Amino acid sequence: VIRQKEKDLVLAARLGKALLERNQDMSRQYEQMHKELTDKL
Amino acid sequence: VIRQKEKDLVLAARLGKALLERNQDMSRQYEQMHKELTDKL
Repeated sequence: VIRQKEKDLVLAARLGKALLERNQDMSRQYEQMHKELTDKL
Repeated sequence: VIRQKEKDLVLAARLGKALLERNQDMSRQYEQMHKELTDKL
């Protein structure tokens, strides 16, 4: 059970960290093009 | 040891859920403001 929990925790942590990185990158895209549109306006 | 890993698994699952819903909501907000700013431009 312990090894199964280690595997599942590793998978969940990797998925969550990838979701953090996804949110941060898409927010960076957002801030960049938000600066672009704000500059154009 | 088992309880700590189970807690970490629950935390990772909740983190993934909250970040996936956050991803949907932030994408929605972003799409909305892109359309709005383009209209203003």
